Amino acid sequence: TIPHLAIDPFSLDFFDDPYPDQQTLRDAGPVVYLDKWNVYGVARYAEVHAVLNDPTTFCSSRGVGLSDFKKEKPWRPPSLILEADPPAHTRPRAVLSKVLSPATMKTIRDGFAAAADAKVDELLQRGCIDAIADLAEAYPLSVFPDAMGLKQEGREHLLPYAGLVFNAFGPPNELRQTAIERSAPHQAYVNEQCQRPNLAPGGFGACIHAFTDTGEITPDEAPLLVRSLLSAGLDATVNGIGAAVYCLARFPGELQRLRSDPTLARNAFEEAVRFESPVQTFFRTTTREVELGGAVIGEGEKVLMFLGSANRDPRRWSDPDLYDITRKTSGHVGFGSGVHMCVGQLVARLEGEVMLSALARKVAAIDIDGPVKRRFNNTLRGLESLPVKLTPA
Ligand code: HEM
Ligand SMILES: C=Cc1ccc(C(=O)O)cc1
Ligand SMILES: [Cl-]
Repeated sequence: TIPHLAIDPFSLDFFDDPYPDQQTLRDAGPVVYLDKWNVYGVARYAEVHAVLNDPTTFCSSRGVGLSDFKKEKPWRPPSLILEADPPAHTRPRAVLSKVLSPATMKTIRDGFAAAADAKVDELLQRGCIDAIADLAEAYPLSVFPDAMGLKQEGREHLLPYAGLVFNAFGPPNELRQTAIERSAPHQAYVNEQCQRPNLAPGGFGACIHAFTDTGEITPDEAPLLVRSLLSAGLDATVNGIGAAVYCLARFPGELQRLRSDPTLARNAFEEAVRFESPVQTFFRTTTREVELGGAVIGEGEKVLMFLGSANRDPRRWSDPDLYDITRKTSGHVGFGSGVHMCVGQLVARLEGEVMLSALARKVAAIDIDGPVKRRFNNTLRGLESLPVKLTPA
């Protein structure tokens, strides 16, 4: 028997403090039913990991949001990677893997790190800053659009579009419908920048379009793959870096450990991704009747995976609610897991690592010195405003 809960995981009260409700979801049973939206829910690490690693049964091509693409028209053309199952997912996935490859990271790392150091220096000259707008947003905005090969004009559309995308995975609540109402200009800009002539030589987009002659993708698939990078490539890392700075501000002992050994930067970022889980949730749809956690789930059912809860499951993690920069983080699902596991994770980890290295070498203290404001999104967890004072080393 599967327990029925009335918790709305997409309510503003849930977003404000999801951890008690995530414990209630976990402790109710391995599989729950959320009556509010008529979906199954999995909040423990084990069931989330199992669902993510069974794309045949728990598919993505009927949408990874609440909407079932077999029942409703998608709000935009389906992503050729995120909203695709194998085998159609495989070759676009490969192209994106080679575009955001170790070699590409080697080409861009010196500039990403230089830009992170310069940003921390500028903020240190300012002293009191907003760690969201002036850091978590400003740094990825300073490196990622250029690495894409985007022109300067119209970049102010990138964060709104992203927010829209992440709101659109949610249920048809006020956040989602409001997002879609305001979507037209951001959609117009983003779809336009996806065309080959609009992507500067040597950038991620130009490389995607250059990969259109190997038999893995065709030229008509390249704009949508550039669209994938313009959908996920900025906002997720904004909330990851914001998560990390929020953690270092809340856990000064961990900031002191990070200063003492800056080579912990990468893991300090990885732990942040586990601790806050900026991408909180994703859906799957059952392609057949399946037994999961002793519960029978019929065909065509939406299954809501709580990635943040899975990353705080005490069945899997010791002291899951502590931020520990030397934690063995391998296995967390903040980047997903399986065939869809974040293809841009090397970029995200590069940005987070070099930013946290900059803070580790340059900043003595991070003190919250203003009202903290949360940003509400159906899929992303993160702050709207994080006022901090940076004491230089
Ligand atoms: C802290 C930063 C990030 C987090 C937490 C994050 C999270 C995730 C998660 C959980 C998934 C799995 C989706 C699923 O299983 O349905 C995913 C997939 C994906 N992410 Fe990331 N992401 C981040 C950064 C990035 C970046 C920087 C890029 C591109 C430059 C990117 C592009 C993508 C794409 C294209 C997919 C689809 C992968 C696939 O379906 O095979 N993401 N991301
Ligand atoms: C992880 C978020 C995400 C959003 C959009 C896409 C896409 O548009 O393919 C991929 C990942
Ligand atoms: Cl679009």
